[PDB]
Amino acid sequence: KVFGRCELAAAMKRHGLDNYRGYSLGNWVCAAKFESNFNTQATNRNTDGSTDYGILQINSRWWCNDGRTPGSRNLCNIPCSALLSSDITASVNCAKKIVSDGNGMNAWVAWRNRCKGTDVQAWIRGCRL
Ligand SMILES: [Cl-]
Ligand SMILES: [Cl-]
Ligand SMILES: [Cl-]
Ligand SMILES: [Cl-]
Ligand code: NA
Ligand code: NA
Ligand code: NA
Repeated sequence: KVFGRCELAAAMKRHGLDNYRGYSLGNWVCAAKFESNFNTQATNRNTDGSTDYGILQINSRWWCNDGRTPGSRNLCNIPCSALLSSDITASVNCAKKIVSDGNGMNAWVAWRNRCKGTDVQAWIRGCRL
């Protein structure tokens, strides 16, 4: 599913991401924009041989099982394909674990490079939330 901007904002808010670990909704929308372009089916191979999955490009090195990432873990206890669903529940649940791991949203390099410190509220402009 390719979410619209406000559509994703609403779903993330319903799933409890607004101000989760102190990160406002616009931070999460911004991350998803630059990770996946709001496309739940997005997959991208990483240079270490792991793969990133879904709306928030969650990696198979630590977080989900894809059966092809040697030496990796599955800390969200989920097949990586479950992170590609139209329903973002599994991605959100997993993202909550990731953002709690110590470095906050810096876990998403694209967040650090493209969202961090910017006017992230712009990502929820106009949305009826
Ligand atoms: Cl957009
Ligand atoms: Cl915001
Ligand atoms: Cl694996
Ligand atoms: Cl933090
Ligand atoms: Na990534
Ligand atoms: Na894994
Ligand atoms: Na999907």
